[PDB]
Amino acid sequence: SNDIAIDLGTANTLIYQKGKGIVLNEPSVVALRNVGGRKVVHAVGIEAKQMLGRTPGHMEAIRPMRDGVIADFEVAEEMIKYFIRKVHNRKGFVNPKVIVCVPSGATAVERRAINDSCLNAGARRVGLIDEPMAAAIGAGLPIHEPTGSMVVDIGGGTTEVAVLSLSGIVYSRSVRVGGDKMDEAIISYMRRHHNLLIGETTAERIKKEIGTARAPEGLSIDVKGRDLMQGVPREVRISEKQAADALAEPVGQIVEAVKVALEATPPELASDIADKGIMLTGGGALLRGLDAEIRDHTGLPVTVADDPLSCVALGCGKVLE
Repeated sequence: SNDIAIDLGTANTLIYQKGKGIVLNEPSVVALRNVGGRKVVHAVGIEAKQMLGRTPGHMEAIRPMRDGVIADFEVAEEMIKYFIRKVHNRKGFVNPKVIVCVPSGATAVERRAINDSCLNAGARRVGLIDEPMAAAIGAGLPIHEPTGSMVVDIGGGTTEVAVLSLSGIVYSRSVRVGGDKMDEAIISYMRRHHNLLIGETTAERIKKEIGTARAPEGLSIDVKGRDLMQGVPREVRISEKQAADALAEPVGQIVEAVKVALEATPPELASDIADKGIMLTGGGALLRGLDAEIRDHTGLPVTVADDPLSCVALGCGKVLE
């Protein structure tokens, strides 16, 4: 089958193929090379991501998604077309049905854009599923039962908090905080506290190697950047402790969103959640200590889903199947 489900992410795009499972997982990045005043797609995916902050004059690496939704519809369509062609079975001659996730707080305008974009990229039919519903399905929560389940999907562009019951949404919210904001927080910390300018690739490395939702000093790494006062290369050693300082603001927004969700939840469902806890999915769920930070501020158990990067795609795939 060429029918597919797409986790169209701010940072990463995953495709689940009907009958096969997850068949693609690539950064949501497009490189355009400017030849003859006109722009030509140079690369898509991991190769393009490797170019960020390192492009020469006639090249640019672009992320066409922002805050969980399509920003640059022309480039996003090229991206989607590329990914779909990549996984396409050449024995199939029928345009695919496509399920695509969308942030629960996405505007009417933003939802229309995802639909139009997938159609423009070849889909014969597009169905939208709410991200936190997909995430909860993918994480294996009992969303069809008469019981309250809470999921928190921390993506690249948004954090989706939802309470699900009986195959529906009891409460949902998209918060504009996620992997990108955390990277931006790290960039800002380095500039303000260490007079050092770093690029996104370095911030990503910091986040991944020593990033944490709470102080441990802990381990340290050495990072390079531009000394802001002298304009020359400079190296600084940064600890998990310092990474926690840097991430404090976005981590706090996530924790607050969870508490706001709990407050909004009816008593019987809220009690179900108190019993089984909160489920974390998405790239952000891998942030060391985030589960414990949420646990300590809410007093509720917190679990990280199996394969948290893949939960939304698995859930979309389940609905496709």
